[PDB]
Amino acid sequence: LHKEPATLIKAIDGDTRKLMYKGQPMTFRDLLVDTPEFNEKYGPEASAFTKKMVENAKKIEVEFDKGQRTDKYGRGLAYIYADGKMVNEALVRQGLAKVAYVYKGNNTHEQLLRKAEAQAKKEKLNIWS
Ligand SMILES: Cc1cn([C@H]2C[C@H](OP(=O)(O)O)[C@@H](COP(=O)(O)O)O2)c(=O)[nH]c1=O
Ligand SMILES: [Ca+2]
Repeated sequence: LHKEPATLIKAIDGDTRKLMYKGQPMTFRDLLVDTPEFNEKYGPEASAFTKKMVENAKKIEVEFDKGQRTDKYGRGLAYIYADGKMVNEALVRQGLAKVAYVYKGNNTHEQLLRKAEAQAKKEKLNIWS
């Protein structure tokens, strides 16, 4: 897997954001996670956490996995990094997302995220509180 450049266009919610990738605007959906919708418990906190993480970053990167790069809704599917720190993992570690949507061929960082989730749970963070 390799990281590619991208620029924030706009935060949307916990696990989605608009980025410009290869000079084109695209909604990205975070691989391997599920944040609550804004209208749900921990939804706003999830949205706020990622927004801050990406808006504060000097460098956003996208990392496609080995399988599908686009979902059925035309969203990019990737691991997103903000100054070297993976947003997908950070959300899980804070108990602001669950490991979810783990399809074969796009699950390279599954164990890593599961590791993060187990630690969030032990700490009973946010969603596990
Ligand atoms: C994360 C992810 C979601 N999706 C699809 C599954 C769900 O379709 P359905 O809505 O039909 O169940 C939807 C959930 O996205 P949200 O969690 O953003 O709603 O996105 C993929 O197809 N691939 C993925 O890697
Ligand atoms: Ca969601």
